[PDB]
Amino acid sequence: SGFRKMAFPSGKVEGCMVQVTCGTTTLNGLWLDDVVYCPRHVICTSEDMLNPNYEDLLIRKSNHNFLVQAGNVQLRVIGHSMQNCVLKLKVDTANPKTPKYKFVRIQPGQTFSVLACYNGSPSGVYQCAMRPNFTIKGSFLNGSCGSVGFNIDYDCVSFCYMHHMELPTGVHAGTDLEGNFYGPFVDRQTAQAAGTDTTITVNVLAWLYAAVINGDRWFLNRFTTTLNDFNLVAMKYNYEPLTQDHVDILGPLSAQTGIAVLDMCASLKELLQNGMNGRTILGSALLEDEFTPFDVVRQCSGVTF
Amino acid sequence: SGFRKMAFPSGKVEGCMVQVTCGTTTLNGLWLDDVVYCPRHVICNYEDLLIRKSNHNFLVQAGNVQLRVIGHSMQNCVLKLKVDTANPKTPKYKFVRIQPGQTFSVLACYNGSPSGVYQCAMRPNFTIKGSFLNGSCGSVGFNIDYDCVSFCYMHHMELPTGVHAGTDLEGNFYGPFVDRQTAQAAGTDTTITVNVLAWLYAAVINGDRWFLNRFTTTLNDFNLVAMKYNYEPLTQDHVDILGPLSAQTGIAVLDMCASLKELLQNGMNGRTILGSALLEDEFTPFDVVRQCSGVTF
Ligand SMILES: O=C1N(c2cncc3ccccc23)CC[C@]12CCOc1ccc(Cl)cc12
Ligand SMILES: O=C1N(c2cncc3ccccc23)CC[C@]12CCOc1ccc(Cl)cc12
Ligand SMILES: [Cl-]
Repeated sequence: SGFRKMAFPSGKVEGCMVQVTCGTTTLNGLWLDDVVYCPRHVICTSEDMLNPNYEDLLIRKSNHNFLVQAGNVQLRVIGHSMQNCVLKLKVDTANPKTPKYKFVRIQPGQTFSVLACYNGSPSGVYQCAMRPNFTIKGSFLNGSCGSVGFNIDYDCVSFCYMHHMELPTGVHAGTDLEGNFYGPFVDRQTAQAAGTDTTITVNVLAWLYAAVINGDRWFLNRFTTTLNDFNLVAMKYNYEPLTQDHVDILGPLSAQTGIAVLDMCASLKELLQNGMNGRTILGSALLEDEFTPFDVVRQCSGVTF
Repeated sequence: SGFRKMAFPSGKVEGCMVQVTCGTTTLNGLWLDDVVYCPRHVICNYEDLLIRKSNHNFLVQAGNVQLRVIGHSMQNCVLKLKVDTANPKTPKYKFVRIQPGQTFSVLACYNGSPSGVYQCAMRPNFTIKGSFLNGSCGSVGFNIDYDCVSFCYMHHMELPTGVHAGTDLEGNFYGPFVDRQTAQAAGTDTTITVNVLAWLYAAVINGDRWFLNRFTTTLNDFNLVAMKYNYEPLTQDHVDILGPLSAQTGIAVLDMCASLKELLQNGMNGRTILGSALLEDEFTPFDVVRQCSGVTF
């Protein structure tokens, strides 16, 4: 019993964190095999950030301008290349702690663990979700750039995020490990803002199924809805549209609890209209959208209370 | 910017998790140096049950390797299995007993394999609101200070309300609990006042000030209000501990108490604080200072 925002154990990622220094800028890098991956803005000064020409800044650098530190050891850079918004530094030592890994690009609504780091040293781990507006509501201070997001289903680490910047509203933007940004963001200090955010409907439904599995049914009702009528109501509360894909994905949780997806959609509609009336669901007074259907299945018991 | 429920990096603890099997029971053990620590209920009058066991009855598995048990002894509600191999991954560590209100990271484990990490607090009723299934017994709670792991909790059981009970690493239970199947229940719980105040200071640091007001209160008047809303009493030590956050934000502790009193008597009125519609009590003053400064390990 219980339901917590749970992160993956971070040990496999901690053994990959390094500090990358170029001139006066210091940030974090990910050392996998003989390559260190880090945000390309490590080659920039504060002035450069308005309209940096990264190709022009990079051509002026040599291998020995990049200082890479792994623990108390200095790694030697023997090559460098840029791939989108990530810089790849070839080093002369393969990381003996390199886990089994993949680079995966995730979709909005997907969750992942973040290992927040400063000076190549991990400070904390937390769970978060890629918002529908492609930002993440993280906890990052200056010096956290290069900190990574990941999942560890089985013993393979799937790296999905690398931290690059903080937007004016306090939310965060970054790239996959191939350097492609999530959303319409650029690694430039130009006026950029997060788009209007929405609630991840499929995740709220998954969390309502987690509440039923753990023994709570106060929010259920005798009604059902069509998918179209549910979406017309959902859009009015800034909830993401629910697709047939989402309904299919919720199939296993529906079979475990005996509650049809469109019947759970009817409880959600009613919760949006009424609020909670002093009650909580899994210890929360708000509808939680940072647990996916897969996260609920992984954390919750297979036997409904 | 941002404020998340953050756990310590778990790597130093992951390298200590093992699977302990005795007969039909399988649970988790903590391998430090040449000793594996685990709940004594892995055997099932514990001295009578233990005397009937030999070293070879305990199967200990570290990854894909079988460790050989060469001795066994009981210390309170923890069983200590002497093994023939010292853990090469043993970090610098201490066994510490924490107080209610203190927070720690839990590395939830099943079959000696870590599955997740989360942050939690020792409630005033000595239970923890964890996330544990059958097979999680022996999972541990810890903090990290510099390079030293301070182990403070070992999981033993789930109470009927879905909350969890356990011991320190010397086998002493937190709370009036016993390791056996009998009628046991969590006592009435209270809110950790010093932690709610720390979280209100974290909200101010992150730019959330709607709840601030021009008023102040005495510690006595605040405690008369706090006792009415099932909040733990606030002591002069809590006021002293909140001193740094009070100096950083310019809001006196008793000035923040007047804000908390207004929130308790009137609610949030449709508003949130750090994305929450409830008053959060699982961040200590130290957790707020650490997360708003980026301390590393
Ligand atoms: O957002 C940025 N940084 C931060 C990153 N994450 C958290 C932070 C918290 C507090 C202050 C800064 C933070 C560091 C680099 C910067 C600042 C300058 O403007 C840009 C422009 C583009 C890019 Cl890719 C990065 C940046
Ligand atoms: O509470 C217990 N266990 C659990 C532990 N954490 C989570 C759980 C979730 C769901 C079911 C059980 C769970 C496992 C062993 C048990 C149940 C049997 O009787 C006892 C008696 C004493 C002791 Cl110390 C522990 C137990
Ligand atoms: Cl995805």
